[PDB]
Amino acid sequence: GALTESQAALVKSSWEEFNANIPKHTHRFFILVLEIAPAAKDLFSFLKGTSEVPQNNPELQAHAGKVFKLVYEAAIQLEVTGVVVTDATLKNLGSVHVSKGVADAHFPVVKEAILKTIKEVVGAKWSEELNSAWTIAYDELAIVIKKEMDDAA
Ligand code: HEM
Ligand SMILES: [F-]
Repeated sequence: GALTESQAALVKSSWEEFNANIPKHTHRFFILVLEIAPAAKDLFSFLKGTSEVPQNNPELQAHAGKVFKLVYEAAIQLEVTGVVVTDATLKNLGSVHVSKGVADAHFPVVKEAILKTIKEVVGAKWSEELNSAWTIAYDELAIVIKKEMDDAA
């Protein structure tokens, strides 16, 4: 699809709609994770020892917001520039995933949980042209993190 001026306009618009409700969209995002894969729960310090996903845990919210911001920035950078740029942050990201016991096969888990989360966030505006656009941007960003984990291990 590329990333036409018209596709980019569509991701920006849909991310703005996401940030508009962090405690919701972030606790949703963790449940769609634990639905696609239950075991994933022992990984998270703030989920260990718990039974249910905490709803007002700042550690949890801060964590999940950073996740989506990073996917959106990726999409604009693709329409302007044509690419996703790897910086210090993405590199330290890769380290911390490895410490915590995260692998590649975990990533379609978190993608589906993010497409499903954005299809839920935009509702009737949803178009092929938009699904195509977030898919392009996540795939493009995951390519870059997975790269950095492999490197931290
Ligand atoms: C493009 C996709 C992804 C992005 C942008 C991303 C981003 C991040 C960030 C920014 C942090 C640190 C947050 C903090 O310091 O507060 C983090 C931590 C973590 N991530 Fe990810 N992530 C991605 C995919 C995944 C996947 C597939 C998994 C596996 C289930 C995962 C598991 C974790 C865990 C266990 C931690 C440590 C949390 C701790 O115990 O406190 N991430 N991730
Ligand atoms: F994460």
